[PDB]
Amino acid sequence: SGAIYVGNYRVVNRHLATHNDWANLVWEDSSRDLLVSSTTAQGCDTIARCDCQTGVYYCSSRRKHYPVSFSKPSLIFVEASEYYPARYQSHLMLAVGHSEPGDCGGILRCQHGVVGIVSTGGNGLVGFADVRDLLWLDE
Ligand SMILES: NC(=O)[C@H]1CCCN(C(=O)Cc2ccc(F)c(F)c2Br)C1
Ligand SMILES: [Zn+2]
Repeated sequence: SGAIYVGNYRVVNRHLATHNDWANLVWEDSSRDLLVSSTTAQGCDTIARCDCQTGVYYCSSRRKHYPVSFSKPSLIFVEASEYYPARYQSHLMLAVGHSEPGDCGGILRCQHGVVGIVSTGGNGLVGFADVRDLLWLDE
């Protein structure tokens, strides 16, 4: 689990969004596994607007942060799960690192701010949903 709180927005994995997230919906995209809802309190996070390919992410299954080298946001095949049919997920960045079910929502950050959140994993890989192109989160 996990979320990004920026301005008056909360960014979460679409498959983990709550009844409250859907009742306060701003935008969602099933092909990206993202959902953004509105908040009454001002957020704690700031968003990176960069092309970094290295960063540090939080891994809840190890209660630890790990450094990673990750690919540019791209279209990647994701096998069927109880949350989605087999499909191509867009704006996804892969890296070698630990992840297991429960790790979605962990934040990836570079020196410029928040880059994205854990969205996929397995086999010694971890996938992050990029949020750097969502310029409206800042305004
Ligand atoms: N973005 C998706 O389609 C997600 C939806 C939930 C299910 N997805 C997973 O990847 C679950 C998973 C499996 C094995 C792992 F080792 C792991 F870390 C994770 Br997270 C795809
Ligand atoms: Zn950066």
